Amino acid sequence: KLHKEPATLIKAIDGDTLKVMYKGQPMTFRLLLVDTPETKHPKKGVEKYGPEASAFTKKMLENAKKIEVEFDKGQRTDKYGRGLAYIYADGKMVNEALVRQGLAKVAYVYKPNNTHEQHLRKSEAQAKKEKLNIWS
Repeated sequence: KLHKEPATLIKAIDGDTLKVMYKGQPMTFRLLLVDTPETKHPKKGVEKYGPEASAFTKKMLENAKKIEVEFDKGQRTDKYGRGLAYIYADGKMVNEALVRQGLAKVAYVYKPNNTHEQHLRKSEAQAKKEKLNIWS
């Protein structure tokens, strides 16, 4: 059973990565299950819809009253020390909002961190069917 925990925005870094104050410490979070185009991609740098994905996550988190983090049932950090979570702005899941707008694809999924996988896949199918952004 997953639960939401409160957090405080520090700074949105990219479409898929946000720095947040969690249990009293600054920590970088990577959004579970989604791949956004990147503005600071390691080899590629600035990719198409990268700035759009970045602005969308930024606006959503910065304008929220309440930001919450929800860990999945598996590992809670990746190999770079980033928290792996679903992030909610005023009760809306950011991870889902991105996929629903055609600003992210559903990532390759690693069990047991796959709880909302079906839900995200459905939004992705909708965004493809609507030909939004990445899908047009």
